[PDB]
Amino acid sequence: DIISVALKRHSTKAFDASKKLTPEQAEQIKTLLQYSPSSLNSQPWHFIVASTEEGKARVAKSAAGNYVFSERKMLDASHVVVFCAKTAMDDVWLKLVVDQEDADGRFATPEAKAANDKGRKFFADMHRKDLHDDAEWMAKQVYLNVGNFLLGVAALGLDAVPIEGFDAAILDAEFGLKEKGYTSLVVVPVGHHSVEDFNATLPKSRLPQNITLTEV
Amino acid sequence: DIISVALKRHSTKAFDASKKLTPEQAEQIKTLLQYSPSSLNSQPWHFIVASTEEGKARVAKSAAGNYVFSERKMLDASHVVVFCAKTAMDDVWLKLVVDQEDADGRFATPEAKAANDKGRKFFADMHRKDLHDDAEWMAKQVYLNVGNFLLGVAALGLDAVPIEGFDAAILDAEFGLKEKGYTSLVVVPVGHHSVEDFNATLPKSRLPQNITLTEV
Ligand SMILES: Cc1cc2nc3c(=O)[nH]c(=O)nc-3n(C[C@H](O)[C@H](O)[C@H](O)COP(=O)(O)O)c2cc1C
Ligand SMILES: Cc1cc2nc3c(=O)[nH]c(=O)nc-3n(C[C@H](O)[C@H](O)[C@H](O)COP(=O)(O)O)c2cc1C
Repeated sequence: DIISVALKRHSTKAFDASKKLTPEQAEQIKTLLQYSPSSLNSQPWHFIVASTEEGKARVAKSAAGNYVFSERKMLDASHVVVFCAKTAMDDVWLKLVVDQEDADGRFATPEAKAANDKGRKFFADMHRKDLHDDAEWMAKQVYLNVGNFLLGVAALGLDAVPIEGFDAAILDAEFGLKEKGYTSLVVVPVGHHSVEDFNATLPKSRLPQNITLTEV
Repeated sequence: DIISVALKRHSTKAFDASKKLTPEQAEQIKTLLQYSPSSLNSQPWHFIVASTEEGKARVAKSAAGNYVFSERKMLDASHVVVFCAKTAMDDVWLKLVVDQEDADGRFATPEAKAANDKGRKFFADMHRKDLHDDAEWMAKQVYLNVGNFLLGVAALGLDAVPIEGFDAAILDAEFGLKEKGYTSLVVVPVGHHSVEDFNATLPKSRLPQNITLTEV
């Protein structure tokens, strides 16, 4: 059950390089990335899934020097996902979303499709023109995806760790993300922990609900 | 099977107000909120869980103006969670986190505790004093929580919908959040869908991996 998963999962501090995802598992992690929800189904994201040694080494270049402890985790894990946000919400993307919803059969009529599109455009424009927060708004959706993904991979019986400890300017350059309209936010190595993962056996810790939670 | 969960869950558009969470489920959703991961275990969040008629009505004040379509979702669901971020990161919070980690048994020695605290302070200060993005950085952690939560509640067999379509100034005012040091970000009604939930039967739609996902 899912509460067991939530209580037992942890941030892996060291991975066993010999233990690879199965082909089935490697497909499943892609499914999780794709099927996360997002505001307006805006899906303002790109994922880099590095499974080869040379692909993982390219991602690991982002932690060289200043984030050396992140470096090893990225090399040892089986698969390493880089979560990227769009840097701007263009109309081409908005049309791509609504056209895919139509292709998938979500609209009974042209009127329903046009209403969907107009609604999405309205809130997108608000973020960009009035709140001046479109980059942050899209980045929030990517973090939501990360949350979904962490729980998902734990439920599959896999180990992971989310990493903000990397140099996004280096990762961005390595993969030419700026020119493509994306920026890297979180790196998540996935695989199986080694005996050197001291965090596998430490108790979890969270603030008590009497501090963080009000019931009304 | 968490992939089945991810592929079958959906954003509920209409709730059956007579179908309440069980007592155990109401505790389980609180566990999911508490046990989300977060950068540095910073846990920069507060949750309001509305389960009474009075409580839900208070939240539903925020479904005004452009956001009236959210109102029924908030009133008819069994339990409505307001996800809030801290508005600033302070040392008092940082000390609370590390002291809890110590109480839970995460540190073998004084030296280990003091290293943990120093590292957390270093990165927290980088956000607040150098990047000037601590509000955004904290809100990102809250969104991660939401993503964990939506998959969690689906895995419990519960329906939910994440809502950004509410007026956060209205909600903040109603619950006195600003003075308490928090701001409302996402509202998530939880319960069971009705037969008038048109989204329960519509196909799910996502962009193809050939657009969103690069393998290396
Ligand atoms: C967005 C995010 C970024 C994180 N960055 C790092 C990181 O760079 N290195 C690290 O060792 N752990 C990292 N963590 C892991 C957290 O310290 C961990 O999630 C937290 O202490 C709670 O522990 P748990 O994940 O074992 O439940 C990060 C977590 C999140 C959510
Ligand atoms: C952060 C966030 C905010 C959302 N805001 C709303 C909202 O105000 N009202 C609404 O009906 N749905 C809202 N949605 C639901 C999305 O439209 C939905 O997640 C998306 O179309 C994907 O469909 P699914 O959740 O059924 O998989 C929101 C989703 C997210 C993740």
